[PDB]
Amino acid sequence: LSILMLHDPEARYLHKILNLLPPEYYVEYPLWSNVVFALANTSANYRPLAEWFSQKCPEKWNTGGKEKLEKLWNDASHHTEKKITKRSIMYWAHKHAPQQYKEIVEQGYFSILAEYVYSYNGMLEHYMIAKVIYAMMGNKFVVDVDSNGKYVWFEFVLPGQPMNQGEIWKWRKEVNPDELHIYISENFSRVMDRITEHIKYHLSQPHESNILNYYKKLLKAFERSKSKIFNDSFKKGVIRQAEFLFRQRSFIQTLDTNPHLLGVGNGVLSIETIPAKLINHFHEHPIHQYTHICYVPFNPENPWTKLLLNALQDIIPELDARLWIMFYLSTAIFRGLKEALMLLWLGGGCNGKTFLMRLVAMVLGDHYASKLNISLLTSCRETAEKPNSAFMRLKGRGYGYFEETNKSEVLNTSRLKEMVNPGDVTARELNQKQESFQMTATMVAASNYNFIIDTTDHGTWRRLRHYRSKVKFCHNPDPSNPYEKKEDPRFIHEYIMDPDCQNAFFSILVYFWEKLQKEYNGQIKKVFCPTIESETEAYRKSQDTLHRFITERVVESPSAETVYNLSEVVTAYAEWYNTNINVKRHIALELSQELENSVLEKYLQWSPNKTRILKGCRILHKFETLQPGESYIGVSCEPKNKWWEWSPNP
Amino acid sequence: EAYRKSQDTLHRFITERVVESPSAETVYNLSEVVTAYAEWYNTNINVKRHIALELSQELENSVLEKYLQWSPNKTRILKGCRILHKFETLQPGESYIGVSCEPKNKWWEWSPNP
DNA sequence: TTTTTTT
Ligand SMILES: Nc1ncnc2c1ncn2[C@@H]1O[C@H](COP(=O)(O)OP(=O)(O)NP(=O)(O)O)[C@@H](O)[C@H]1O
Repeated sequence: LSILMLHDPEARYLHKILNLLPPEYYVEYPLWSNVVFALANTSANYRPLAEWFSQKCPEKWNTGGKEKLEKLWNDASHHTEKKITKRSIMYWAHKHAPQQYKEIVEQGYFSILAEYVYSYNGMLEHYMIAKVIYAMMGNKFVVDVDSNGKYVWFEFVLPGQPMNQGEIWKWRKEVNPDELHIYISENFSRVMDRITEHIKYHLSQPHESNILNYYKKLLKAFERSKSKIFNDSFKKGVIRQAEFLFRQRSFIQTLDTNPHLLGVGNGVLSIETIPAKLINHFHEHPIHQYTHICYVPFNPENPWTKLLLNALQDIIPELDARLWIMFYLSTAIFRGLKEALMLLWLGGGCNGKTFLMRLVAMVLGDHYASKLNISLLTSCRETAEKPNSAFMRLKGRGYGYFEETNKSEVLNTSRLKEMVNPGDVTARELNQKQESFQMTATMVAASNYNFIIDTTDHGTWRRLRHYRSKVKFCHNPDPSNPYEKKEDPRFIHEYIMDPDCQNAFFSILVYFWEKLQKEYNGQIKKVFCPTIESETEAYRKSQDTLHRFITERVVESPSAETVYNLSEVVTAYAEWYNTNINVKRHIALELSQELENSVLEKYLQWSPNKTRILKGCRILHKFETLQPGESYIGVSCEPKNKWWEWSPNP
Repeated sequence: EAYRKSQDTLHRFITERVVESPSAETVYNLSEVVTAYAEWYNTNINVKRHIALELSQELENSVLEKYLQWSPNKTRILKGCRILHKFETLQPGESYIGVSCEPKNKWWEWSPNP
């Protein structure tokens, strides 16, 4: 409600006096209305009755009796014979508690400025008006020192302001306090004028003995010093001195650290509790970054929401795969520690990639999502003192997507383990110091052919997920093929640029995040989808070349007198891999311990020369050459016009 | 100790590819051993470059000393001890050359003087 | 501190 508006410190000044009033006005009709009438006589702008509602009880005297007091305030605001001044309010405050009244009024802005003026004979300096400005404007601005050692200003943005779009109810960064400078030459000038009038009143008093010459000297000196408010160097010195008063010591390091708060175009979205709420009023959460998308609650009757849900049904035909992909993409709005997962999307031609992943990126914005290049995953890493500015593009963001594949790229598994696990990553920002941060990103890679996984350890395969698109988008040549559908170019040209479509998709993402938090305990491994698991299993078995070599080249041989040791089969694997993907020089010791388990452990035996003397299992080492014996060693409901709420099985 | 024994590739090469051939006239200068060990290391261990001289000193400091002798031309030679040069193909005679508590209540604290 | 140029 902002009962004490930050643009008017006299509301806070008057609220202190209303607290200072005796509690006999609390829970009573007549004198409460008398003070309301007096306060409306002094200033009728809905401020002092709001302060009455805040400090004391709003309607405890009569529930539903607000409108009677509103009508009384209206009658006070109209022409009123009686006109009670504010001096009656000061008289009542002094009557209730004189010492408390005095102690309350020493901390006001006018008393601080008047004390400075009287104690320094009208000579005003930088720290004095900096202190007054901090007293009257200290809740709207903040100062902190960044990593480079510079003092940076931050301003809280209110609805009525020349504001960049999406900045409301947040802290915006300022290289200079633009508003404070104007405030000094405007609002502060007004209070200076009030002090001038007070000095004129004290001049209008009788001469007494010698105080009148002192008063004219004070008036002359203050009139000389009053012009310094509009001087550029004086204002610069005032702002420089105000940096030590507006300073908050741990503001920048706290600035975007709550992962349950998300800056959005109409305020701050809080996903701490279900349902998620929209803070569009004053608050104390430090929020700087935001997205341009405004948060509206999820409503399927919206035409854009209906269009987007139909599009989602078009892109992914399987219901369980659609639910899993939506649950996975919903975790992109969270910027905390999440599970070590990675999704690979494979599509032949015109598919839903670059529409869905780019939609997530555009609804999250530049601060919360980013597009990443495939050189971070495929090429070998650089020496860490080089400032990799592409690796710094996932510091404080919860979503990342790769989009480029040259020709069946082979990804570096060390980079995969580095960029997926919930741990710390060390890298150097360009022209900056080497630093460590936390991995909080949900990652999706879209490919056109495939990815080659060289390793077969449990570490890289417990964090890899694979999906293949089953829908081809060919509008002109759309045959009876069910998986074949006619396309609209608008989805890539107009719908992805439309703010209403982005708002609807963000609402869908928030709804699916809440669904994941409700049905499961936010854990995505409990999402039971057989299609994704089966596709990952098939992809893993395709990438595992050990079993393919053992089933293809190694055959059962009855009564075989030939002896095949580990160097022979390692060289056979070397020539097989020469006929496979690429040259791929490897380590023979690790290949020996890797085929140590394999599936030949049943037939493998020990040698007197502490070696491996595996008998039988003659390799073909050519094409065909079939064994005359036998055997092989390698042992060779859809949603009913409704979804996004489906949960009979869970 | 087990890891240091398993990381000694020269001992493994001598055990695997060098066998005590009795009454063998096979002449094996350090260069032959260096080449054989280099292939053995690259084939069994990770392929990597080797220093011929350093390798000669390495193989020199081993059981080879027993069967390693100077030549009339002052050249290190391995008397007999035919090398396998391939899988099996070992000398049966004279066999090969390469020899072939409980926490009770709390575990954080223990015997100060075991 | 980068660009570089390490190569
Ligand atoms: N649900 C949908 N319904 C109709 N048309 C769609 C839908 N999703 C995408 N399209 C269209 O499909 C076309 C293919 O574009 P795009 O999605 O970028 O292809 P892509 O597979 O992602 N990338 P690429 O395979 O290299 O061409 C675009 O013109 C979209 O407008």
